[PDB]
Amino acid sequence: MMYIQVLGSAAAGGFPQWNCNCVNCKGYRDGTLKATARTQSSIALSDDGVHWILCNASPDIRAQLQAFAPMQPARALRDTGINAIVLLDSQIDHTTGLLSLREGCPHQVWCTDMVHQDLTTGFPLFNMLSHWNGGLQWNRIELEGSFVIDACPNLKFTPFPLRSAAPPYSPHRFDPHPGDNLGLMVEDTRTGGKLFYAPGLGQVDEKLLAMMHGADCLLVDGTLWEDDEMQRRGVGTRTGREMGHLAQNGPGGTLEVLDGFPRQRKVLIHINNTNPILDENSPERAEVLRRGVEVAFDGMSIELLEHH
Amino acid sequence: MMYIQVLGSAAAGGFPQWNCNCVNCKGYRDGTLKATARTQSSIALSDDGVHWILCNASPDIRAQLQAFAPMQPARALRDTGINAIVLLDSQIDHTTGLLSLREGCPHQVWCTDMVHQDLTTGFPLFNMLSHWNGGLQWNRIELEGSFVIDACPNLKFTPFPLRSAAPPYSPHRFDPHPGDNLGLMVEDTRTGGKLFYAPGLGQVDEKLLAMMHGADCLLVDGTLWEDDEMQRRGVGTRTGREMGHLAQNGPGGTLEVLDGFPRQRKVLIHINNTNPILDENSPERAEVLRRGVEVAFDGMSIELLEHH
Ligand SMILES: N[C@H](CSc1cc(C[C@H](N)C(=O)O)cc(O)c1O)C(=O)O
Ligand SMILES: N[C@H](CSc1cc(C[C@H](N)C(=O)O)cc(O)c1O)C(=O)O
Ligand SMILES: [Cl-]
Ligand SMILES: [Cl-]
Ligand SMILES: [Zn+2]
Ligand SMILES: [Zn+2]
Ligand SMILES: [Zn+2]
Ligand SMILES: [Zn+2]
Repeated sequence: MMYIQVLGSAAAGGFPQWNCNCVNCKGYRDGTLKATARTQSSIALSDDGVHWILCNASPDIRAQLQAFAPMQPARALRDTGINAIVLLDSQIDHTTGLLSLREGCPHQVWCTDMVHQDLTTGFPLFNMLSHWNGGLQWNRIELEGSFVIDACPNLKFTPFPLRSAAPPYSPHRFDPHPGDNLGLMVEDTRTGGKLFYAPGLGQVDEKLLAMMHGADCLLVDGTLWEDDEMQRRGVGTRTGREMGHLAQNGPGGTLEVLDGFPRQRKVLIHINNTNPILDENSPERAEVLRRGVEVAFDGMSIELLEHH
Repeated sequence: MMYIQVLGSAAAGGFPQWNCNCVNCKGYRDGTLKATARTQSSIALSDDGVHWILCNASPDIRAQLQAFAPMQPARALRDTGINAIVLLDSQIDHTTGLLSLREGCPHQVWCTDMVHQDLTTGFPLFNMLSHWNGGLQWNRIELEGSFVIDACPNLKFTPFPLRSAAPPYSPHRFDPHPGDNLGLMVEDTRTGGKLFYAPGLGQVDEKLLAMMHGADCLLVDGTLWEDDEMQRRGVGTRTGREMGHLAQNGPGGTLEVLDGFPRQRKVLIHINNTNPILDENSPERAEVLRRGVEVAFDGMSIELLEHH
């Protein structure tokens, strides 16, 4: 049994976003719209329900840990359910949670060489935190093969590179390298059950679709409904392809890509505050449900039972 | 009229703290104890109720902004009630909130030279954030005299140095300099009303007590009830004087110091998860109330009306 807990399902500045009065965010604050609050994206994995591996540490990590009881097993005066942390990139959105875990160092942190480089220079989390009882102990993620974290010995991680787009603070932001962005294949080796996790997904080649058909659950990038959704909402000009996020709709969007996967469970995660699929009455939400695609929400539990 | 809004009243890792099962934190989670959740310490100041100055940007800033309606005035598609940020030190606990405000740059940030130095080297917030549309625009806090932030032209800030203890990541952590830690005197120049704000207070000389008697409201360090409260709770060994926090109780504690101030409104803020004053039934809470001292809580509004 593989447990997947959605601690956060939003992109970005969460939902609602602190400085945003778009139709979704103002509608949620006004109470005029049927949608649920969401913290920034992060999931937790386990093979036994007691030892958990965090994927990305969002700035909302304090409220996310508190909302999920297994994160506090209460086995000592100081304790946590977090046994390791995996990072998929070095973005601020996906890493600042680590600053809120220093009362509990050391932590095993798994990340590639590129991300480790960002996190010792432009955003030197590893350097800052080594001053708290050992800080973060780096475990390198190699760009080929697999790894296993002792705390969950039945989970086999197989990362796959995505389109390198290093963060704006990165010393190598103009010089993208493989290792900047990862998606994760996760296998319960007791059952063959396979999770495909890609919350940041900019494009889909055919090596990727081959991975995805060997998987039972697809937990994928859903930040934007339209590639120019920021412009459509009046909140900015950056495009989906500029951010490395493939929109749901249109030619080559994730919904059309996902029509090739009727076997798999399909879940959209990492959803931006502008996306109409957050409006539970939107026609965009209704179409997503027609296509057999779920919309992740804070608190969602996904149990991976067996292989199809 | 000076408005003081308590966005967060806790020290530390908030209350409850993510990894703590002390009597307070487990008691709150178990539902066995009468206490209210608290985010990490931060207040917001205003002279008109519309333009707000943030004092310290805690890691909980997203939930704190959302909980206080004037932080979203909804005057445009992107908007915020934050018009400036003042930092009293460079600690991670009091600054990581800035990483969650990058969708809204530029921000005017006021801080001393020492803190600016920390925030461009050991924890380079200013460098990281300058990649988001101008980032943080530094306004130096001088170690003498006063300053005024245009957005609240009737608030006069007069900082006073406290015992220099630079943070553990600081390149100068073993070499403390004046400018590392500030307390704030805040004056409504229309009325003479004066707030004395010192959430981190390690000792009390007589220059300080002279400041405090010219003030109407004392909003002061309340993190620890006893100097060795960590040891008494089983959660660690660092002492109150090691952290630069003067306990409430005992010879020279803040309660004995505050007996000399019966005129002033007195509020304890920045309270650690271990402190029994969070237990609303504790005898420590009852004594605090007897002495005419209030316990700050998330959401507390303090209106400074006039000068005594
Ligand atoms: N610091 C950058 C931020 S880019 C980014 C932007 C958005 C859109 C944003 N929420 C909005 O509505 O104004 C959503 C995201 O998920 C992002 O990641 C990085 O991530 O490198
Ligand atoms: N990163 C350091 C952290 S020291 C600090 C420690 C505590 C005690 C802590 N909460 C606990 O119960 O385990 C409370 C605080 O308010 C602190 O500031 C800094 O602040 O320089
Ligand atoms: Cl980033
Ligand atoms: Cl610190
Ligand atoms: Zn994100
Ligand atoms: Zn919005
Ligand atoms: Zn603090
Ligand atoms: Zn506690």
